[PDB]
Amino acid sequence: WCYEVQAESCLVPVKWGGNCQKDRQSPINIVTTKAKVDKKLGRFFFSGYDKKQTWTVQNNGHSVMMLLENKASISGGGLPAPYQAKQLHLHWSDLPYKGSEHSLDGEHFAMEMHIVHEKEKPEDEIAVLAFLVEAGTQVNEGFQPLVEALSNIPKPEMSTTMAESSLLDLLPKEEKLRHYFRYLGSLTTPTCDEKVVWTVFREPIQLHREQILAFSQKLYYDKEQTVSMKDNVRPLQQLGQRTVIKS
Ligand SMILES: COCCCNC(=O)c1cc(S(N)(=O)=O)cnc1Sc1ccccc1
Ligand SMILES: [Zn+2]
Repeated sequence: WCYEVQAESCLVPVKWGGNCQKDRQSPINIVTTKAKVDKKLGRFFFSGYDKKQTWTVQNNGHSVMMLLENKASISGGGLPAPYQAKQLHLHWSDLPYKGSEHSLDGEHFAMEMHIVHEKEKPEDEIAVLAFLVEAGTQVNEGFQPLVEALSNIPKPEMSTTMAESSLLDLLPKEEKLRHYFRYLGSLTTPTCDEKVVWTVFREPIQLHREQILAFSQKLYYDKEQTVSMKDNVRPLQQLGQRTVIKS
């Protein structure tokens, strides 16, 4: 399987297999005025998110990914149970208007960060937290260890160790995470299993444009380094019978 961009030089998204052609797929456009406010949707509680750890990050050929090894977890957020954190990864492009998987009222962001969690032992076995990323004038210092690590992992099957950092370092201030959207959907890469309760945070992370561009400048999808890693984004799927709600 591959993204559309890789085919312009494999199984493009409209041709994915598995559950990818089913009817409750992600990502989607969120029409914000149509997302009904829902009183059950409370703030999230983060556990282990503040902790400075040296994380390992890898280029897996589809993205860059940090292994979180159950070292953080979440509860609250309208979730039915606590979910343990497994891995963080990103989707991006190289334009201010074109790299998130979800869009808000039709606007795409320059990246989207997914923190994938799993129900602590059907439709909601997996909780993914999605954060939108846009340009700011300031270097986001919190993101610097990740950005710095990318030059050590240019090809797939490569991994490296980041300088000390916390998950919170990567995120908007916690008081700004109270507004979010929620819906039921799928993983956005094959086999696209329809098992995710999605959360998309309204408040975006701000990165320096060149911190964003550093993902496309340093990373490649292939050992031969012929295709820069960017536009690792699944096209939009239809909402269909589903509704989106918001806190
Ligand atoms: C982008 O890298 C693509 C490699 C394979 N896909 C995933 O890692 C993946 C993607 C998502 S996403 N794009 O947020 O929908 C969620 N979970 C997983 S892998 C996974 C699945 C279940 C539990 C832990 C990890
Ligand atoms: Zn993802």
